[PDB]
Amino acid sequence: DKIHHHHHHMYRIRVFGDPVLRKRAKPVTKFDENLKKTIERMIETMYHYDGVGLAAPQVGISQRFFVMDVGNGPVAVINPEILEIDPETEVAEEGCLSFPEIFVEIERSKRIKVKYQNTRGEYVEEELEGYAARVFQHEFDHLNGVLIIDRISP
Repeated sequence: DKIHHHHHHMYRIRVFGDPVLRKRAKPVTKFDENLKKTIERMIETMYHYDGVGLAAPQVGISQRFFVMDVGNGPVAVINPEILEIDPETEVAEEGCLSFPEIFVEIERSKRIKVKYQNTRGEYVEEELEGYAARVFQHEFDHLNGVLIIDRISP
């Protein structure tokens, strides 16, 4: 291609094939200004690519955090844990900024109980369902090196 737009400040999104997407992310331990700035860049990047979720590995950082926006504004999730998963599930089509133009159908629990920290290290615990629950699981999967293609529904 003969013309290009160089982006700065926001992150470059890693594409399937980059092994950082398969490496199990490590937990965040430092809750400082840098983590905050990173979260801001994560949100900038997510919105810029029109995504609803973006996990650290997708920007080359194998740490356990991601951001997401399921319609209520951006939520920063650090060191998440999925405490409970409803046995009831639902299948829907899911894409991924790291897989340009690939969409597959994936079964996800309808409701989950999660626990995570905010940028100040404080814990938050909450119940999520429907779309919110789906996006959370999808982004959570990234932290364990799991991608949508590992979950195609039969």
